[PDB]
Amino acid sequence: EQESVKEFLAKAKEEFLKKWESPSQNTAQLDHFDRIKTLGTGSFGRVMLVKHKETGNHYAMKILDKQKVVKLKQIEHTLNEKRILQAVNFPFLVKLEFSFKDNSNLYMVMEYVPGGEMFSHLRRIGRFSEPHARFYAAQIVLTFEYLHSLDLIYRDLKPENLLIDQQGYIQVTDFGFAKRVKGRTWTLCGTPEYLAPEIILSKGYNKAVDWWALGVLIYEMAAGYPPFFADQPIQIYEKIVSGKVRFPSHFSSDLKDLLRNLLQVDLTKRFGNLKNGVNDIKNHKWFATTDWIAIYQRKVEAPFIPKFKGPGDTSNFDDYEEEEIRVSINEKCGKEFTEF
Ligand SMILES: O=C(Nc1cccc2ncccc12)c1cccnc1
Repeated sequence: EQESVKEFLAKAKEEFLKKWESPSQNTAQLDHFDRIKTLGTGSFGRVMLVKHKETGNHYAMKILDKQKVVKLKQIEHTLNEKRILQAVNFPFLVKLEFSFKDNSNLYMVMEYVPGGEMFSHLRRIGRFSEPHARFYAAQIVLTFEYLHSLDLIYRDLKPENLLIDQQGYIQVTDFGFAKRVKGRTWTLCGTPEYLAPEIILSKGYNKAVDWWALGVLIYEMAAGYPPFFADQPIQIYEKIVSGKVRFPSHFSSDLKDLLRNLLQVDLTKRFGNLKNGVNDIKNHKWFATTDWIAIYQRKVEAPFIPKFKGPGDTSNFDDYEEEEIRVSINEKCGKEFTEF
């Protein structure tokens, strides 16, 4: 690897470790913000658009209910998410601006990316051309190069987690499954269509699962549907473990070749997990037109700029029932979340 990349990653790791070892805590509070709109909702949390009452800045505030986090066995995952997010710094990762907790909830206040999920744009257009898919894929390759060099595995790559920013570039959001791992880890997590075989088979797995997921993502971007599609998860898992994938005839030969090497069932043969590491991907013919430095510097013109009216526009997100942010008069689960 060019000494340039080595020295870049060495500095990246130094800076990450300093923040990792001494995490920020308690850097805002709820009544500093006005609530605008619910942008997403799940079994233990929500994402709200909020506005800071003094600066006027908009943020995406992730609110996690401590009691539900405990019930659904997400304690360590939520602590991972916040400790990692406060320590990382890369152009294609959504930035954590503040975090805090109260009697009921955990809060992560992120930059608000108004362009919407890649998922929405992909489903609206059907499929992306290979250059369009390649632009996004290159950002993910660089992001994983960064994360993996810090001993971080992301574990939730899917189109819904990739937001399109005001310049048409990707921002990765949702670090709920991200973890600092030297060696192997074992937790079953991830959306079914994106799970690597070794996750399905309950093995001790490593960063190779992220490279598998990149193969799934690239396939889905270029085809409009994922490679192991079936109606129910068990049928998806059978397809994943089988070692068989069918490519549309419109795929280029270079794309098919890259995908066979990312969607390699044998993790010891999978691109991104060999002796040359990420360079087997970066140097593949499918990426021959990619100027990696120019992508990193955000100097490439993007495939499209999302349509939105301003930093507070929510048009590219969808509509959810608006529920209270209630804060109990009694502290819940204080011990479990001491470090947050
Ligand atoms: O933090 C999250 N998302 C976001 C971060 C930053 C900006 C966003 N803009 C708009 C919408 C969501 C955004 C997230 C979403 C789903 C699950 N876990 C986390």
